[PDB]
Amino acid sequence: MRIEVVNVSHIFHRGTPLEKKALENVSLVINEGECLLVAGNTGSGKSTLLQIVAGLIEPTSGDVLYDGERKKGYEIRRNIGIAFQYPEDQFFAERVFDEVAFAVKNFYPDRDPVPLVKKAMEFVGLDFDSFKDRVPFFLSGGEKRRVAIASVIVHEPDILILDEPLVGLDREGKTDLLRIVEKWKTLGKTVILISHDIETVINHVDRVVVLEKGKKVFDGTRMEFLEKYDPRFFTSKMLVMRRLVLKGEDPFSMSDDELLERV
Amino acid sequence: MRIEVVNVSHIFHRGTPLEKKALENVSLVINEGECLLVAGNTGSGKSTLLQIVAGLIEPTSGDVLYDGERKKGYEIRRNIGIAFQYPEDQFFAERVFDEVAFAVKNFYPDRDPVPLVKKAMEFVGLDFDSFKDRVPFFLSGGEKRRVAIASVIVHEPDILILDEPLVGLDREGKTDLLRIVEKWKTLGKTVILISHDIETVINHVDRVVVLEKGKKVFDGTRMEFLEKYDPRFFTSKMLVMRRLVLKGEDPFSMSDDELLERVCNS
Amino acid sequence: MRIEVVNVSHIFHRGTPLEKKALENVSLVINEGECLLVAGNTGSGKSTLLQIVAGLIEPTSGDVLYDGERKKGYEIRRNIGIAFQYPEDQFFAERVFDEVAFAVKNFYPDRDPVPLVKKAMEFVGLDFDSFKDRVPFFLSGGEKRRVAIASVIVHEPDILILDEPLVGLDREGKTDLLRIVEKWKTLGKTVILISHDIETVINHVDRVVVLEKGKKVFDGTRMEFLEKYDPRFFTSKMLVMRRLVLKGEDPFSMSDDELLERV
Amino acid sequence: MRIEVVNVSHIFHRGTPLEKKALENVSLVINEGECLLVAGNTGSGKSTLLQIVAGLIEPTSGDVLYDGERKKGYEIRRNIGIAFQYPEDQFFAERVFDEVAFAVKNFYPDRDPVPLVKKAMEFVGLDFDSFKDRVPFFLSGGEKRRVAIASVIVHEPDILILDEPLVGLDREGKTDLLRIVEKWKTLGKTVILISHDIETVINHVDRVVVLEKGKKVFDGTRMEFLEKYDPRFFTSKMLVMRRLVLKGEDPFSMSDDELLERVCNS
Amino acid sequence: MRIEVVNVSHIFHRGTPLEKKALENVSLVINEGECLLVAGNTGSGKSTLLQIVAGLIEPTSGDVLYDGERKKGYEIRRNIGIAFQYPEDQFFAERVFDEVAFAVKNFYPDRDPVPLVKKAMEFVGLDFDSFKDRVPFFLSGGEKRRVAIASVIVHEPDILILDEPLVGLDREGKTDLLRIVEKWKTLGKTVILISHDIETVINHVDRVVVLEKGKKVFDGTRMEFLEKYDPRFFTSKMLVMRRLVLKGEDPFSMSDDELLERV
Amino acid sequence: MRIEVVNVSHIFHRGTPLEKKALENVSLVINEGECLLVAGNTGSGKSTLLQIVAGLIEPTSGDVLYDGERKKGYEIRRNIGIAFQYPEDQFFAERVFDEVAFAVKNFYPDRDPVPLVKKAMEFVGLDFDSFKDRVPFFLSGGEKRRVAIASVIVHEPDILILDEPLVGLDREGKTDLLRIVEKWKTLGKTVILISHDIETVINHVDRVVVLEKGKKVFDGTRMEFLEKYDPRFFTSKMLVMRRLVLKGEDPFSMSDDELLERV
Amino acid sequence: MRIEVVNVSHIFHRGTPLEKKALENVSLVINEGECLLVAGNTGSGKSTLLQIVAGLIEPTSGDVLYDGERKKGYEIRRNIGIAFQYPEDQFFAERVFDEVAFAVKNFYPDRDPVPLVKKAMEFVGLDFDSFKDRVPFFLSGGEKRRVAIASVIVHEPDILILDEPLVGLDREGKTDLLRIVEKWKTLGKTVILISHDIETVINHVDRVVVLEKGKKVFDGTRMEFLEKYDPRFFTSKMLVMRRLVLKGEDPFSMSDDELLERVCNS
Repeated sequence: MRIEVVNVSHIFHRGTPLEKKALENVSLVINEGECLLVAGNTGSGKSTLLQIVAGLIEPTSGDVLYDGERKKGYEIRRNIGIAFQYPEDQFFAERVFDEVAFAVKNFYPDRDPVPLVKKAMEFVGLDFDSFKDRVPFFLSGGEKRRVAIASVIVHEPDILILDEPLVGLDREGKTDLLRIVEKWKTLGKTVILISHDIETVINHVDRVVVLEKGKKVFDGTRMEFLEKYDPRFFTSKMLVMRRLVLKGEDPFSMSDDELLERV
Repeated sequence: MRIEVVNVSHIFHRGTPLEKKALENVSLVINEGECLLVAGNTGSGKSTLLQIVAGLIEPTSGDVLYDGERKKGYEIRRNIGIAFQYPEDQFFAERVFDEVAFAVKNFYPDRDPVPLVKKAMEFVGLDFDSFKDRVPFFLSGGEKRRVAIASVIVHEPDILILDEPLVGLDREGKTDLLRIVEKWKTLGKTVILISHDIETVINHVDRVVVLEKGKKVFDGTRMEFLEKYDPRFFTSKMLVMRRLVLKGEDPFSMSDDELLERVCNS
Repeated sequence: MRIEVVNVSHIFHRGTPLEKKALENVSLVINEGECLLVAGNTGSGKSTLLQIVAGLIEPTSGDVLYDGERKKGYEIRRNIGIAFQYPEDQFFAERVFDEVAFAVKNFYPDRDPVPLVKKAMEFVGLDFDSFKDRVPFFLSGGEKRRVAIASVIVHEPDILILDEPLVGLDREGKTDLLRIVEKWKTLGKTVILISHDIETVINHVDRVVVLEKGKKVFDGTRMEFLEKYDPRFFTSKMLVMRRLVLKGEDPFSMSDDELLERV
Repeated sequence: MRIEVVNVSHIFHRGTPLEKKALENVSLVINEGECLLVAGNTGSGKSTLLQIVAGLIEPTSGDVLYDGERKKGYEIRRNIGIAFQYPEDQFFAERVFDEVAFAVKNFYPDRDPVPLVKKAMEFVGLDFDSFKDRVPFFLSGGEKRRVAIASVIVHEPDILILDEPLVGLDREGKTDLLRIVEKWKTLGKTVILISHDIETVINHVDRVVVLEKGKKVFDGTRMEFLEKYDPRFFTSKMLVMRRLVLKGEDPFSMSDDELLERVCNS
Repeated sequence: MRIEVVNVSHIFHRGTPLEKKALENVSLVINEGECLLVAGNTGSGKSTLLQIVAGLIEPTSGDVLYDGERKKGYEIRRNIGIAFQYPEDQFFAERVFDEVAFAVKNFYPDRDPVPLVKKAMEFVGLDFDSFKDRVPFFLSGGEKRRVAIASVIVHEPDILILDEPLVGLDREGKTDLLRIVEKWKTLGKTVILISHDIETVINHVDRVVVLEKGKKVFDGTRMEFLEKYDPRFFTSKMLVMRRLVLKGEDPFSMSDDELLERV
Repeated sequence: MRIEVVNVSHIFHRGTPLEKKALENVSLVINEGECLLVAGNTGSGKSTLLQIVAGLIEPTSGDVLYDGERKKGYEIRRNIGIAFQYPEDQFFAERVFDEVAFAVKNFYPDRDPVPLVKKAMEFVGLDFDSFKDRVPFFLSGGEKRRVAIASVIVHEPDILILDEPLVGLDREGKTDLLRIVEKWKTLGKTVILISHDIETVINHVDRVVVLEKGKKVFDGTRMEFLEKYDPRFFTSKMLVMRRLVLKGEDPFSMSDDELLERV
Repeated sequence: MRIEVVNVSHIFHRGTPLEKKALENVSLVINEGECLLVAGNTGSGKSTLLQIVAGLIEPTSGDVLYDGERKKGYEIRRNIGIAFQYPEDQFFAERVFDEVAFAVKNFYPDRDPVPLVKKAMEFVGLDFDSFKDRVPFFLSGGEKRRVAIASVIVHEPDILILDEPLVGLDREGKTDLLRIVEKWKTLGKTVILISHDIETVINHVDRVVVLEKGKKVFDGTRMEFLEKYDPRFFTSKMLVMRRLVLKGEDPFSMSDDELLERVCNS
């Protein structure tokens, strides 16, 4: 599903004394099968933006086009998978099977859940018979995170939207979660993420958009990002990737031999 | 629309102890497309003059000709969009669209106001979709001023009059205001600005008229103004610009430092 | 202009924590040339209602039809004359002429104001040459009130809307103001009023609508009103008019011989 | 404090075309403790009279004696608490305590205002703890009026003057207002009410003075008033009360139906 | 009266969803008889600050000390004269005398107003008998402005506080108004002002405080101000005064011979 | 602990546009060891009231006295046990022991939890070794409810406050929960409850207070309540208990022989 | 307070299919004043270990000695302030003062909590007067975290344990958090940090302990850690720091570029 944000503004509680501006005149396109990072500081409004693309928020101004068509939230919702941070903390079910199955039973009650579940559990690396009857709460932290992700791809959305999927995760969790994201991209599906951890995620993304106080201030590929975006708050290794990039090579292929201070 | 003011005088509250002669024998020509600044002290008659030109006040004596013809005010109101000071104080509407759209409905009672509304908003630098459902009360100072201008020009009068358009606005407000003035001019239409303070609008006009106690004391170009008008109340920057309008050198735009370096290398 | 309110609700600041309900499911019709009193206690929402009919407020739900057509505020505004209490306190002008002329110069800049002004001043009982150059502020209280009214009928609306025109007025003021209202009705134009002083105004009205906590609870003629509405807060003479009415006579014709305790 | 008004006249804007004689040769006595209603049309001079009595306006001619003595206004201001119409429109404070407390600090600059503030609030029926940190802007119409009264009487003047105290208030507002008047009277202190409409305050006063175009035309008791004053503008209820003040029968309180049954069983 | 602001913060509507931060940890002292300019952009909070010193706003945190004592608003109010912009637009009275007299009659009903009025009118340059009976509204713009100022010094506050006294004024008005301010300072009384027109007013001030998003970012003399403060938004002549100052001379004494590009 | 509410008012968001009145001038006393029902309709403010007594809300006006002393929330909090409806839905722990122990470990970290836990579990009818290691989530509905109650009496408050403890409970749950309340009263401790189910709970209470739009409108014993309070919304059997009471007998002792229509 | 952990093992949910051995035979010494980072994967047992040390969990086997003595948890709770992850989620109060003050009242039931509250607020960098009447719900993420810390240390325990103190915070939040850690250390008191990610806290500690699946696999200094611990999961920056901890050169502070230039000029 092609996504296009066209001149979107958002103001919470528009026309009241508690009116708060979140986004201003934001436009951008996400081609089917792109992985996009949306970044920015404190109150950039990026989370509002993801929620607007997800159809959870009707923006005060502008539109999101879906395959070149305008669409209400309720209309495209079945096509979106969205998770927030610590999604395990929203587990409702006593068996893994029901936790995974919830979205298809809710979104497509007239499709057989069993095969959609099997397939989501397998894609995420959870053996169907070995997990389907377990209590989600007593899964290991890794297994839980896999269940959470299975439960937002089970209905086969065109778009996977992850708001801070990495917060609270150790290096092993991150690697596995970002592995599942690679397989999603391999299917030709779209993924959109916010993550404070720009350094970990840039290796898995095609484009970066940066918001700043509700405004789009950068929109380009990951190459253009480290080459051109303000490097003020770049980590050590991002800054090494930058020099490298700053006319030269593609540091994203490289593996920690990366030290090309070889001048 | 050519405007010519012919021997206009005006008096308020005649015969009473409140009597004030606002204007005395003022004559003035304004040609299609001119950028004119009208200046002088508070109470020099400057606003009252443009209220008359606009057709809001019928003058005590003398006449305004419009394309050479005598007209009662209401006959030419349509040709002239006039914004008073703080024109935003006149809002009635709960959204930007309705306020601007209001100004369409008399002249075009059967026409769908959207296209005109959208050109007026866009003219004053207010993205249509972004502002059309904004509640005017909740806008910034500069955006309010612009919505008020939009509703003055929505029907596309030939002439725009702004009474002290810069007042109360911050830095970006002003730049946005002056951007409206530059556009109107680019279109070849007449714009008149009324301001006591010349320094911050002289760079955006072609000529300057000055009123003192109801009388015209200067009427010339901005170059003529800096050369010949009583310099006694010129700001410091005005005195530099003038210092170097003597014997030649056009001070306008140039640049600010490019101004000073060039003065007493005289 | 026929006015019809169809299932109107209004909630201020809808969808925020400071959302306040003003009207609920209010419907009513005002035929051209009717004088209508809208009554009710503290927070009935009647003032919201008048403002909704005047097009000053877009109601959250339902519609007002104008000659059987739906109309935005901006569209019918030139057709409405509305004043609030102490309208003299909003005089802006130095001469009566400009105070009266303001609405036509604003609403119909391409119509000659002079004759519209003459005619509004005469209708209200203000000699054109004797008042047109006076300072509105130093008019007598009576003359001021006449100027105020001239300034909301000058553009010849179909609808005159008076929110509490009587507050702050002495008996002489009331009589004169209600005199002007009689002449307005005589033209076949519509008038809508709220006034705490139900007893004074009922003599000048055709119908009464009562709101109560945002709801329409009465809608009928002035005869039906004293006959059928809750008489709890009826003044002495209203209550005498009621008995009289309570199968019997029309006490509105009568003049203080009215004491038909003649049993 | 005994008040006696002696041959007072007053003119605004003399010599000008705005000239208005507000008062003409008015004489009036007000004894300690009296409940007085001053009535007449808007522009009869009624407010201007009590502004003079209060010491706010120095009159054109004649004098007000206070306990028999001549005093300049500022010499007796302290003795007289006067509330203008909508006295709540004068609030400056962000809480009920501070507004009322303000009125203590001049007269008692070194005294802790709490006790007086608390008596004034309590006097006007505003539980102290309940209202002291209330933001006056957010109060009801009747409660605002009462906070404004509280700040007028906080220092305990001998005389209270209320200009049209009932205006704009609902049913319970009025009852609360009139409760203040009854208390002040129970204390034996002078209260004067200024109102064009007699019917809704006559039951709460002892006497009625009427002004017409700056002149006193009636000065008597409420019983005398219903009997002898020009009846032409009496409300219907006033006409019943009067009908039965003829040949005897005191109409006051009585009861409302207990009024009618008793009229033409005459 | 010594004024000291000690660690003042202000948050409007503290502890609600419409809580808005105005000031943070602002401290400063104003010695008796100083003229102080408070400057800053859009939403610096300077107007909140003046209102806090005036006792009109109880700040959420910190205190203002008056002669080294903490004081509620109601306690120091008689000692403050404060005007806002276009103060003539708040004239209530029919004669100049009553307009001027209002504050003393309100603040000190037991002091004779007549001499306090005479003296305020004379200080401002308004002949007592020539103006006391005039209608304030029909005074000339200059005379009006003089009346306004007379009406906030009549009660003889220790502190004069002017919020944007210069907006809407022509050069002649400015000069006269700033003349009255010189005479106030000459009495040894304190004046505090905000004015967008830093260039006009700096010639009349001793110190400048700059706020920026609720924070004090500059506090010093007028000399230190042009020498040290960010000159980004300095006018032409301020910038000339700066160079001059930037180790060198006192450009505030000088009169437009000032062009010491004499190198 | 004697509890006294003295002239309490509460207004949420006092002094802002979203200010909402909850309570007005409410006074009442609860003697140590009383069981009190607080009743009232929709927006009576009773839940605000309980929260005020619990010290969770500082009331805008008035005070709550604790043993005749005024006390901040933080000061009396260790002395209060409060639960809301469906308290099991707030279980955080993996073992019953930790769920029960939480309040004492938080409130009195320097007292041995083990015996306080044993004792709370036994009082509620939960065998220590048979439940202490179970997973609270897989307890039966009855057992869960017992755990919840154990966890708010473990620290031995003087005051037990139950906001709607009965919602969602079947007859068996109700009887058991109200059994535990009887044992609490038997200790001489205070209990305060709100419960829509006035008919079930009246049998277990000493006094009833009724709020109505923020005002106290009834305050008396359970006998006085059915005898004197508005019986409009009394259930069938309450209304039978009333007649009975209406000079006569004590229907609370009786057991469904209660049908004394025996005339 | 010296802490020594002796052969501690711990098991949850024994005998059940939910059984998990959290800890296996862990021994550890922590001396007065040490800055210790405890690391390892989620589920390595790191939090459960410090919950035991803190006295919240009685361990399955082995013992913690406190100054050499056996103590039940509740006997030493007072000595150890432990903040769990997102300790702000535990707020009950409507203002910052009450929340922090709550933590005073058990230990000092008769003492006025102000002085302690004020030191705790000030310790965590929250100006007392500025925050004491702040409604905790409305604070920023970093300020909330700090109020929660303040209420953990208000009674001044000898030992502070922070479970993942940096989580969810922005850039300035982190700097403010780490400033608390540096202060506690300057005072000579023991601080232990529990974090899976070493890179962003290693510069603020003296030693590192690593747990894997309930077992201690490393216990040494930060210098020893970079040298000797399994390097396979070291971030790039950690690999540089380590590259140059080989044969000498202390990588800590130094500076970030001052790091790289110095690596393969090896």
